[PDB]
Amino acid sequence: MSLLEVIIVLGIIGTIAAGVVILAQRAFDSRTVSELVTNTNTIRVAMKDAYQ
Amino acid sequence: MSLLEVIIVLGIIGTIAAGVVILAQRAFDSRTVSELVTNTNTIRVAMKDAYQ
Repeated sequence: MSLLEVIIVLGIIGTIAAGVVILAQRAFDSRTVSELVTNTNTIRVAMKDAYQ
Repeated sequence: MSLLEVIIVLGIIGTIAAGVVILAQRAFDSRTVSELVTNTNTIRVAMKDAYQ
């Protein structure tokens, strides 16, 4: 209702947004790490079976 | 009309002026108290957010 209340609400919203920033970065890191593990294993198998 | 009448009128005017004195002091007190409540809440929120 009051401007001070909406200021507090906007501060809380900004805090949530910063948390979302951190979480998005961590999710990207996890996805890329899993992809790297899988692709390195695939490359290892392919190299073993390709230059025999 | 007569001088006695204007003396009575001036007395009434002075009484009203004194009442205005009291009311102005009370209005200042109320405004400052509300401002203090609001600003103390703002300071509390600001300290909680700033030094986390």
